[PDB]
Amino acid sequence: PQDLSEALKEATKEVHTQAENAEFMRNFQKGQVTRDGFKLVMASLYHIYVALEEEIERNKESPVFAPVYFPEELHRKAALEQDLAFWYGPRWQEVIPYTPAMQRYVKRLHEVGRTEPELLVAHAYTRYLGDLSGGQVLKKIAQKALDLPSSGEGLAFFTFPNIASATKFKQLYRSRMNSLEMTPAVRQRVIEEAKTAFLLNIQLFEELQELLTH
Ligand code: HEM
Ligand SMILES: O=C(CCc1ccccc1)Cn1cncn1
Repeated sequence: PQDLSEALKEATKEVHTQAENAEFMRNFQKGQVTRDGFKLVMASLYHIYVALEEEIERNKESPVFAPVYFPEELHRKAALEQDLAFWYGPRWQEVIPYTPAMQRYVKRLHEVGRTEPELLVAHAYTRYLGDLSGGQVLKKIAQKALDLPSSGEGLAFFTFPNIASATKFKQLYRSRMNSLEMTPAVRQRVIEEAKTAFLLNIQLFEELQELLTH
């Protein structure tokens, strides 16, 4: 559809279904996640968000990203550092895994941010709006399954404290995505990058599932 927000949703409809069907996702939705499995995901998300939010800061002024620049409402790096310190302890940054599928995702993020900053919106869309939509649902599953201590730590990633209403912000973010000035050629590449982003997520959760058994 003419609006980029609708165009991205239509284009990634099929790959989103693939993600829903993914083995780890099937297991998680039924509360079959272990602490090691959950730690593995938190570690992955950290690496992904470090790369993404590094590239966002590099391209925050540029007309190709500036309209969708919402650091205070969306940034997840700081929250993930807080959570990993709980999950992996004081030595978290030394001991956290960095696997091929994490590397490939991080690699693509840096490639986009450095050489194709016009497509960064596709990765920011895929990460932020996805994580915002499922944040509280995924948290509630994690709370039930993982049986945490009363330490008040470990799940900061799943709350966006500067977004009171997810629907309110998502409507604003979509409008800002639609406000982006781009040529027909760039627009098509943005669409393709969104599918690539979804596929990098699918490839990641497939790898994580493979690593968990055993
Ligand atoms: C168990 C797997 C998953 C389920 C059940 C699921 C389900 C959902 C649901 C119910 C929504 C809210 C619908 C809406 O109002 O837009 C949503 C949003 C979204 N999800 Fe997922 N999802 C899954 C995995 C993923 C993955 C791996 C990604 C890739 C990063 C992803 C990306 C997104 C995006 C970008 C949105 C926002 C769509 C929009 O509003 O334009 N999802 N998802
Ligand atoms: O799936 C999402 C983040 C990946 C993840 C999966 C399981 C546990 C923690 C984190 C966000 N999302 C996208 N659509 C709905 N939710």
